[PDB]
Amino acid sequence: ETAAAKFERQHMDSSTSAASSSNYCNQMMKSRNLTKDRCKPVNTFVHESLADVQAVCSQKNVACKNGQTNCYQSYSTMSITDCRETGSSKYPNCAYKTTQANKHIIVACEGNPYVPVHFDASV
Ligand SMILES: *CC(=O)NCCNc1cccc2c(S(=O)(=O)O)cccc12
Repeated sequence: ETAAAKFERQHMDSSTSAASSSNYCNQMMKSRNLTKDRCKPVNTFVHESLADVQAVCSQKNVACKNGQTNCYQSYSTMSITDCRETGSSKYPNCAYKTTQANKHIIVACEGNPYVPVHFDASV
């Protein structure tokens, strides 16, 4: 899987404007294969068009949590869904808490075309 493709699979959900219900994370973590060999503990889904996320690579340049400088913060807020494993979750029965919000996203960009390869965080 290419870096750009892995990002898309793990973070893009342009089919919905926002998480429907509390079971959104349980379904999405499963269908995007994030519960295949381990319960990925934390994951953020972005509900905006691929083009709008891609555009962030031309927005505000900031440092990445790791100190690298190829991160960008979106000018505007975006619809996101935070998925976090519950204190009780255990493989293979992965359980998640869903939290919908509108925040600015921060992504790491690379290549050419210069596209998002990692979801750094949101604010
Ligand atoms: C959710 C997600 O963004 N998946 C893309 C694959 N994971 C990933 C890509 C690039 C960097 C990176 C880092 S790092 O700290 O910049 O090295 C850490 C964890 C995952 C990724």
